[PDB]
Amino acid sequence: DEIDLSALRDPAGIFELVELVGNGTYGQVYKGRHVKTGQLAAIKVMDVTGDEEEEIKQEINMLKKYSHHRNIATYYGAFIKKNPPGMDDQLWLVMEFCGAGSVTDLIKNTKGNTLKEEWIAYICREILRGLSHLHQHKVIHRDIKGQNVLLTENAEVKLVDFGVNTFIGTPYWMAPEVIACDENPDATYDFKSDLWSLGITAIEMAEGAPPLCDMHPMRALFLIPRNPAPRLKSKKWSKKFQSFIESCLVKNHSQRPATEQLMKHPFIRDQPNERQVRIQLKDHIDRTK
Ligand SMILES: O[C@H]1CC[C@@H](Oc2cccc3cnc(Nc4ccc5[nH]cnc5c4)nc23)CC1
Repeated sequence: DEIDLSALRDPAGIFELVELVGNGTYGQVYKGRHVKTGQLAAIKVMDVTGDEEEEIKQEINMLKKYSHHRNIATYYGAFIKKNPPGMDDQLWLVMEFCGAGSVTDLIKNTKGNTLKEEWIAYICREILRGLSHLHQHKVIHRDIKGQNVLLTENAEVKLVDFGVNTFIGTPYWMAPEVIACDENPDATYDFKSDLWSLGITAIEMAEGAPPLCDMHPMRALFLIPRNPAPRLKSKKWSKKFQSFIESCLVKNHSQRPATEQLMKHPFIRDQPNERQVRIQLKDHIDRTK
């Protein structure tokens, strides 16, 4: 938007890098520390170059505008570490540090690598709330999966890496309308594509991995448009959970419920143990030391 990257402070003495946490949407992400308060913060480092400049301006504008929601990891600020001419400046995107890691981590730190329904129901609702916040502002998340859904040390659920030329990513969370082919040459991301990705995530939570994980990515990409919508393997799960999976995973996107419809789904509303589910989560998080 109206952002000037060269009028940004150097992170020197204001923020510093502690340890690496992982990789994100075009950039590395560190556990950072606020120098004069010792408070933790997530820091995404990106190299500022040709193409990427105006793209950087938009994510910053985006994060400033829409991250003040309780299910969106919050933007703290931005800094440029200016490097010699001819070279790429380093941009530090400073954001709220969700110390419990991703849902993917949660899954692995749970024995058998599956979560309770009550747990899954809580997380999906929170994820949806964040999605509803985004969609209202005409923002598509584009990358919903257990890796981008973070938990805080108070078991709050936050979304990261949203709304941001010839590579193909991992297919397993992609919705049929996103996969370009003969029957569908004009493939673009819809708000309802996020809702499909969420459905996959719910299985990711219920099974430790998404549908078609035991398959070559190119073959999975090929099968997703054609195969019937993925279902829960076991029949152990309640009927409301199975219905919610059916609702999320409607192959034809025109026939797929909108964000607000899924919000009203009984598997989302009927959460009497909400307060309880959160405590179970916070304890399980502490337990990890
Ligand atoms: O998971 C992905 C999520 C997207 C990327 O990093 C983030 C991007 C944006 C903001 C973030 C805030 N807090 C954390 N905190 C945090 C702590 C421990 C983790 N272990 C595994 N991911 C962990 C994320 N990460 C963030 C890369 C990691």
